Amino acid sequence: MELAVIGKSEFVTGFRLAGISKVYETPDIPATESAVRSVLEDKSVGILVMHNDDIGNLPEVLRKNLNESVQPTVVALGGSGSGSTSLREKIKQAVGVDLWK
Repeated sequence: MELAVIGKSEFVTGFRLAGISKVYETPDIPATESAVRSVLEDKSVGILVMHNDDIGNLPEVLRKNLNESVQPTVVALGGSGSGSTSLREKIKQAVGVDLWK
């Protein structure tokens, strides 16, 4: 298997040293499509790894599409990491309105 990564430039410069890790650089959200063209075929070659720091830009666009097209191993970095959530509640009694309705 090969090593495919999609992040910044400085990222590829680090791995390029050992030559044992192919990393890309997608500074712009639109330019990302460029690297995706080479990944569409290099996705089933080994392990893939991207950075949500650029992918997140396309939620309902990418995150949504890949959500079901996540065939290969797209290791996305970031996105969640370590955060929290929330909750809610109702009144219940409100249902009484459905009685008169």
